[PDB]
Amino acid sequence: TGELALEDRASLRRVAGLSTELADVSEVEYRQLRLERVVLVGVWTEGSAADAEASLAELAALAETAGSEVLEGLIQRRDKPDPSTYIGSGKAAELREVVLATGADTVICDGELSPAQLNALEKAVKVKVIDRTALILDIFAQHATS
RNA sequence: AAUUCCUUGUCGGGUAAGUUCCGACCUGCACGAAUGGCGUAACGACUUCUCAACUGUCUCAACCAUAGACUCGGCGAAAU
Repeated sequence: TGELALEDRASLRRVAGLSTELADVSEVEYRQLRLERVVLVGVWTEGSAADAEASLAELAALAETAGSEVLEGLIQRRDKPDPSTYIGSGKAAELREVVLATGADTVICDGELSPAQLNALEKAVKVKVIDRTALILDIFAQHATS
């Protein structure tokens, strides 16, 4: 009753991190510039906020090296990520309008999700959901020569 | 709660290699139903599995008798 997610302020968290990056001019190449703007999301259960920020920084570096460009650092906490959605219940509708201030329909989740989670969180925001392992595989696919 | 989708390998028993299975651990909207879900002795030419004994089922076949097949006489078809 009045809890929605049945938790503390971990229920709803628009942390926004530290604004991982906010891209600008001097990288405008062709109509197809680096417009793959990505919003990161994660969950912080076992550890400290400093190491969670470090993990988000690592994910941001990975997404930046793999083309694309990060512009958000949300951290929403839940002891056990909803094995139905990765970030939460009301966050499903919340992200839909959160991504409207940004406008690139790409969300990257810091962790290995399962197909139910992928499709649920996708349909909840109408954007493309990308795993950390998927991003690493993309980096290898791009750098592989032999 | 007496809830098994619980192949979320969540380990062992069973054998040389193991299926049906039995047990603690992972299993939160999941849950199914408010009168439909759980237990149940006895019973069943119902479905699945493990043993003791037994065997030509098999490794791998061999011999004997009878009814046809085959030879002689008689009557004498059929689908196409």
